[PDB]
Amino acid sequence: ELQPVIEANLSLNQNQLASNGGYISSQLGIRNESCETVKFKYWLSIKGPEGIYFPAKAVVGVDTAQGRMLNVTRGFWVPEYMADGKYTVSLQVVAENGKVFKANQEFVKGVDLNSLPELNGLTIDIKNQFGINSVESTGGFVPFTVDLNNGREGEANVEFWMTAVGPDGLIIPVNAREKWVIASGDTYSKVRGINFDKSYPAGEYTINAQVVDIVSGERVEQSMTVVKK
Amino acid sequence: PVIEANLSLNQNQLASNGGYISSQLGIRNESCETVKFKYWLSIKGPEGIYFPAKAVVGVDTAGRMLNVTRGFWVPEYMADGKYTVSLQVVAENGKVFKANQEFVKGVDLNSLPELNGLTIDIKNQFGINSVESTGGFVPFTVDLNNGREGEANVEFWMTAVGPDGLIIPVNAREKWVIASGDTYSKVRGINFDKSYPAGEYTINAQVVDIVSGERVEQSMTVVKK
Repeated sequence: ELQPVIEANLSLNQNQLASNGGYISSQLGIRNESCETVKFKYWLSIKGPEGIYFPAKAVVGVDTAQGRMLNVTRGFWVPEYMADGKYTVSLQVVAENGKVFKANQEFVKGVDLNSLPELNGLTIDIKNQFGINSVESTGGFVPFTVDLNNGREGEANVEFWMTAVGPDGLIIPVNAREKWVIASGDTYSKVRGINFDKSYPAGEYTINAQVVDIVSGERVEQSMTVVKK
Repeated sequence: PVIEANLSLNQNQLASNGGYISSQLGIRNESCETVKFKYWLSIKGPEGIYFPAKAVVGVDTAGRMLNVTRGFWVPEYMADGKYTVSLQVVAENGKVFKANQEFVKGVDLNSLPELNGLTIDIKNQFGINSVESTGGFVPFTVDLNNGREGEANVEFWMTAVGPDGLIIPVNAREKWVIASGDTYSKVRGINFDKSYPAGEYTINAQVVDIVSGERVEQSMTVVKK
């Protein structure tokens, strides 16, 4: 009916685990509503803190069919030893013609679902300022806000930096490593952008910010996706 | 070509308390035409670490050669393990050039990754660094040698982290019991279907000691043309 070849969707039965982990049941929906049938491969994977990536469901090839609808329930355990923090579950589909379709859902382990990432009282609030998820192939610019609020009774000493982790193994500097001293009660604020020059390769860029407490050595990250068309 | 990139480090091995590394950057334009590009210096480390060492700079050979010295501190609090320093260049026409050097922190330079006596030896079996755009298959060897006195209990898995945010399962999570003195060995490959997008895939193996909770990683690159 002149529609997209594939529509993927994903829901999780639950999305906040305690520190000792637990089980999450995923519902996977893949529909082929377009006029013609389609072949694709799909799978389910998870991205986590500290460079964690793990599979939840193996690659399966589908000829749909002989339109058609696909509904799968797939559960997975998240063991206690996996790092506490934010996780993304991603149902991923690649069509025969190379088109990629993804449906993502987030869950958290050991932290509150809506709480800011933090280093023991120092909260780290880093955002895509205007919610700009992609830029034209001819180039675009995306600003990020950075607000660190020190809720400790003592001053905080952190090191901060940002990169854009992209196609072709590119790791583009976004913010050089800086050291900040943040008095108790104060908030360190800045805005920092990245120009995606037209020459940069098309694909997905992970804008990655990292903050380290220089005293404790504790490190926390905030990742944000921008696609260059 | 149009661009040649070269990178060297004055030091390869850091103790856990960190240290300072000086790098020599070389970018050469042998091409018959002058060339316009941007370059920078970045580091990939363990546990999701990425950090910059030299900001984006626009350059127009107006060809000729560029030589730069660039040092950087690696403080004590950065995770021990294996780091990759990468001089990267993107020319005006979108062509990408990279020169890489490895360094280590708190571990021997030529040491297998390990979990306290249990060594993890994971390799691209036949040294196949790329596959055609019409598709190819790459097998990997997996050898876990338990040097400990007691048995080891681990969970193991692999994915391929690729373009377009793809995270393709390569080996499902499985749990192994490895007696003292024994080696667990397998071979596991990944098919890069024709339909998968062109670009860089990181084949990523992770192994967790179920008892200690300690996790270690081995990454290997395959490029789909």
